[PDB]
Amino acid sequence: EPVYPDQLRLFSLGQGVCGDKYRPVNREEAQSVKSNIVGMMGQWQISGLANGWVIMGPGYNGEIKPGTASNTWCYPTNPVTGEIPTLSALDIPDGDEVDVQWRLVHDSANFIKPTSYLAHYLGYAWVGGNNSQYVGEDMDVTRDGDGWVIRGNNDGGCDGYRCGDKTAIKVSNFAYNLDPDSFKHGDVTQSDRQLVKTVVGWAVNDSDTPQSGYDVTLRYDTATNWSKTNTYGLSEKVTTKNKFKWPLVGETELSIEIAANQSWASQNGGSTTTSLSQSVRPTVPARSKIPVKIELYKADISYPYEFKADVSYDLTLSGFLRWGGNAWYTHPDNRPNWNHTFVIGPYKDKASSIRYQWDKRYIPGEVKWWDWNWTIQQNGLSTMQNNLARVLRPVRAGITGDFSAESQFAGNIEIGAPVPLIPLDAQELSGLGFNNVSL
Amino acid sequence: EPVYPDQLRLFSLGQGVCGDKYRPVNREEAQSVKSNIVGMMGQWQISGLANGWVIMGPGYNGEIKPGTASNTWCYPTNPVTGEIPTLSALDIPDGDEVDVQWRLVHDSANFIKPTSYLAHYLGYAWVGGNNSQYVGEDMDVTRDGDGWVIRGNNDGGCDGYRCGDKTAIKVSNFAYNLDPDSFKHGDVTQSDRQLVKTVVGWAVNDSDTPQSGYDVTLRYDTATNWSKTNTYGLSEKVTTKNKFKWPLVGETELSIEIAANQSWASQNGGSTTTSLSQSVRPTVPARSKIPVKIELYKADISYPYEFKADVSYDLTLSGFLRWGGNAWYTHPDNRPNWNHTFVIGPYKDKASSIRYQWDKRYIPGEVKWWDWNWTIQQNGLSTMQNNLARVLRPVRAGITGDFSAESQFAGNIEIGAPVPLAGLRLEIPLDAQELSGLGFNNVSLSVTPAA
Repeated sequence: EPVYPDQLRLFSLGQGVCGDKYRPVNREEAQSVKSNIVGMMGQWQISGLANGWVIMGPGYNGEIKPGTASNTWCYPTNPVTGEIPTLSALDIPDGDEVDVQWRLVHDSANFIKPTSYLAHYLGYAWVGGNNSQYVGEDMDVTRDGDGWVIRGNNDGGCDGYRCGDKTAIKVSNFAYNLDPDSFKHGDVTQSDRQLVKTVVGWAVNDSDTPQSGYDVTLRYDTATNWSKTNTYGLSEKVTTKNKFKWPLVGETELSIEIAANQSWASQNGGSTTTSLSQSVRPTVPARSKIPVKIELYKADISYPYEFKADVSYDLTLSGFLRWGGNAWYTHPDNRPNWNHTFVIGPYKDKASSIRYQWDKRYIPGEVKWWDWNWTIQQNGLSTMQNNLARVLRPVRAGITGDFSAESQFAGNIEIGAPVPLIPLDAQELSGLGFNNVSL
Repeated sequence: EPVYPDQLRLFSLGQGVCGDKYRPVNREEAQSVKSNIVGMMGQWQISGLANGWVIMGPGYNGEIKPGTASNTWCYPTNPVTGEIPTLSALDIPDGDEVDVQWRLVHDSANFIKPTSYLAHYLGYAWVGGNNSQYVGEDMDVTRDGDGWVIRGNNDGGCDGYRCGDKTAIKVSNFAYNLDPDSFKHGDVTQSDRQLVKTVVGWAVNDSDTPQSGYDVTLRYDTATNWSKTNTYGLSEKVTTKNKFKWPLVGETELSIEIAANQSWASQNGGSTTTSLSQSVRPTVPARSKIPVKIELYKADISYPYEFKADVSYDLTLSGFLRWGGNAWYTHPDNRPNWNHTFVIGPYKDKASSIRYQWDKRYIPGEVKWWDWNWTIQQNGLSTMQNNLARVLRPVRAGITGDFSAESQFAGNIEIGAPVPLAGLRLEIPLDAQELSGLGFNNVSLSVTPAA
């Protein structure tokens, strides 16, 4: 009886009080899904469990201990069972688009068989070629437009009513979303940090009185030169949903942002300079001075990279629905020719989402496409779980190439031990890479 | 004025209703930290924002759209400001424990300088060596038992009152927690799922009535064995808080778990035998046969592995507190010699948590150790945020070796379409001896009515 974290719900209704149809999560259940519960809480949040127990936020190391809270972690009295497992991503090596698609679509155990069986369980007829007795075998896969069509070989003869009407499965509308968090890197070569300029001087306090509460601020322009190569052509189509700053490898600081909604192959380099402003607040005793210092650096890196691009696509099933046994919610018996498309990947809408339909299967008002409860009666809960798990298995494509950067930046305005009682040659700092160094 | 995600608080008090001292997040704020809010929500969770907007769970692709929710994402009417930023990990290459420790405590920009400056801002006197004017410089790094000491070089004479009393920073009590989710793997050395045998035959229905009330069930035992290596000796002290299952790689569905509170280096292999059974409830018409096929597979896999172990340690600062300028809440003026240990890593208690003391800084009853507000008035908010972010910056050590696994498993039971003959009868030969020598034991195909 494993709790599903995605069904946990937090309520703020007093000690051990839950929303209708919910009951409080106990200490044991909380422990089994500790990482998931804590990852839904604020830093110093403290939330209630069953029977005078409490779970603390990530700031408190997520400790489960006795105590009181006016808010409560809760779980459905009648949870939804048999969630679809999320298997691990199917990694596909980098290459040209047509080659990455090819790999995926001719994959019998990972693609053809699960998508054929999906169609078969829904009630689609004759999902298999004439050269075999089993579903998802003897399956022709054909390039067609921007997509691919999988369909039982229809050559020769066959037995069974309307066996010539083989169902087809079209996969189309491929999209590739680069996930920054998947960032790997090869052997790091060029990786050094060199101090170029170390500015010095004094901050003098003459007035007979200890001096403090004055900032010796600094401002200047940093710089970052970067580039990168794309080993293959898939990169021409991959984008990233959100703009992100290129990651920080080694000690060489970087100020690079990858723009979202823009080809990865169209973002191969850049150059930026930003007006920063280090700061410091001294406390120099009466009639004394202090040694101030500001260091300037020049660093650069070079390393082969790799991100993961999440592959998504539309799955379109067309063929006729079997007499006296199909999953369409009206359960038609006149063998209608049917078309449905599921979006395999990010959620677009209810009609095209297996996971939405699956998880709402026990809400009558919601069943307007497939009757997933019927697939379970017919084929067993675990059988459907496994099939859907494989149909919905995240596919990932590698995005490779070489990277190389360079940046100049200042350090902290450090101030040292005072002594009983600062020049900025712009032409010098200009030629060092630091322009507009107005301290 | 940025919204701080870890201050958001979900309330279930009705449409647009927040708890005392909180008010509804608005669409604008929620978009700016969208990924963070969505990652705190259940799959198909839907929660209200201000002014008729709603934010949706990761099931719904984290969409912000019009709607009405009885639960509301909320945010302090009076938020705690200037949070300590959270820098990206400092990553240390795998190695023996000493080397890893060495790389850390001899890292000037990333360790020596930030821990020195922290000692300095807290008010510890003489945090620097005699051969420099600046704090954190000319700093002697010395091995001291199981830990390390950082302290300004005191060679010779120096100018200043009690200048000979250099402040010491001692790092001790390291711990290395393996983060399951940091898993990454090299190019798969060996990989393949091999068909070793296919069981084929027929299931027959002899009666004159269509039959669909019986299960055809396969059951069998399969061994799964696995082993791993640990490149270095740091692993002999690495552990994970909670047990976890070994990441799935390739199609080789494996059932392996690393136990908690047990050294990584002590879990290098194992074998499990599981009794598995799968079934089908075929409908077969009067006087007909259905083909049946069960494919059996051998799966083996190999690859270099690498996790990250989050590195934690105690930071003990010892020296005297300066006159007319120290951070201790009482603000002693008699230069008392002070000793204080911070835990750098997972929280243990209020007293030793910079992150806790910082975020609570504006609550007068919570100020029982250091006065972080004073450090802000003396040095500026940004100066402190940047120093503290440096000292709390996540330190991760790589944990490596090789992984290799081996299993056997059956594919699903597959049935074809009914053929007329020229309560279900099976004609599917099974050789116990051959199957056993193939790794499949106690193998049986059964026909029985199910419930």
